[PDB]
Amino acid sequence: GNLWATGHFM
Repeated sequence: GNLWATGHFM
């Protein structure tokens, strides 16, 4: 799970 991408794209 990359919450990461939840802050890079959104």
